[PDB]
Amino acid sequence: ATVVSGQKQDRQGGERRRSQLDRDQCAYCKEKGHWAKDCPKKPRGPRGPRPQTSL
Amino acid sequence: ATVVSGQKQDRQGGERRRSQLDRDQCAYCKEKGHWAKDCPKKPRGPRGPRPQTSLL
RNA sequence: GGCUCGUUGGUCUAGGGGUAUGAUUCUCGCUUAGGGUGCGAGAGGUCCCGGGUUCAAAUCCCGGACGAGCC
Ligand SMILES: [Zn+2]
Ligand SMILES: [Zn+2]
Repeated sequence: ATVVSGQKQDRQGGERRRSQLDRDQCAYCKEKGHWAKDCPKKPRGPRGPRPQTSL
Repeated sequence: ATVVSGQKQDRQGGERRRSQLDRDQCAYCKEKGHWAKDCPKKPRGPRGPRPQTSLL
């Protein structure tokens, strides 16, 4: 015995997989210097306002 | 119905920066009898001292 | 090595039917000889992936290593 007990979720229902990335790389195309929010692969339109974020 | 996922604790980190300190030795200069907050080398403690030097 | 499916993004956290919270960090200021350290701001999610079930079940039930197919 070690006078201590408890548990952990063992990530059985809490783990995933994602390709090689960093906080200076894009999750959509894997390039460096930007993020998916600015990815050059995207059509960058059309867009506009919505009540859910403007009212 | 019941569920369980372990029997003992786990860790995902630790520390060593505390360097086995004693609350009688300054972390700023290593001298004994005071703390950094009262170091005689600080510009605003324990009594606002100032260093000196020469060139002649 | 190429082609096809790319937007998984703090990290951690128990989760027995419904948006998060807490632990900690990172960035800036104060020192820059501080690890007895702190405080405010900036950075945190419709919280494993797919199929089945009544309005709804992260452990509702089932499969499941670090992906798969073709050249
Ligand atoms: Zn991109
Ligand atoms: Zn000192």
